Amino acid sequence: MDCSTNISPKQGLDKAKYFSGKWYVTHFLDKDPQVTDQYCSSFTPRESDGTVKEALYHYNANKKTSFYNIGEGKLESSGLQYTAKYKTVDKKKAVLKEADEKNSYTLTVLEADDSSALVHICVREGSKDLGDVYTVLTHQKDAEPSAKVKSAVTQAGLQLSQFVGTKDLGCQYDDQFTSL
Ligand code: HEM
Repeated sequence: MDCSTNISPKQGLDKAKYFSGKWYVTHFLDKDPQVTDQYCSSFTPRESDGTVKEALYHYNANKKTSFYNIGEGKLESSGLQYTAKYKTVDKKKAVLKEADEKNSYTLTVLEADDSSALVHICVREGSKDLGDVYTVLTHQKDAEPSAKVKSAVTQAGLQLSQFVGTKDLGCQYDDQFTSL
């Protein structure tokens, strides 16, 4: 299901609060009703001199499988957003497949504070949208998102009741992979 185009970079968020530690997705919203599988995800985003690089993990809770990626792209000047190319790696961060240059994802930060964040991610494989997901993030696994981030969900036009909560899914994480 095609990504929403009504996402725009925000000015005025604090990037130091976003590019810090690791994030766990506590709640996710894929409006596509054709999907069945639910995921857990964690990632650790960094920024140096305008380049964003991040280590990413997905766990398919239905299939009990996982995959790992490293993304890299430029920090937008217009707001807290970046469009990254991604390679596939193993749990030891060895490269399994270099990036497919036709593929990218755009991550747009909607809110970020010391405990929590809200982001939107659209993954594109050339002219096909793999899909988009809104993710509520916290630094601690299974934590409660802040009031400020919960407000951002509403103010994005969304309802938190519609998100899937990951704390009940039986997630397996790889915390060594996302560690500092
Ligand atoms: C719980 C949250 C998330 C859900 C439900 C989700 C869902 C998915 C699904 C269904 C796929 C396709 C898997 C496959 O069939 O190969 C996927 C791939 C991908 N996701 Fe997510 N995702 C989540 C979080 C994230 C985050 C936080 C990022 C970026 C920081 C992200 C980036 C990507 C990328 C780049 C791919 C392509 C990977 C590859 O083909 O190697 N996703 N995700």
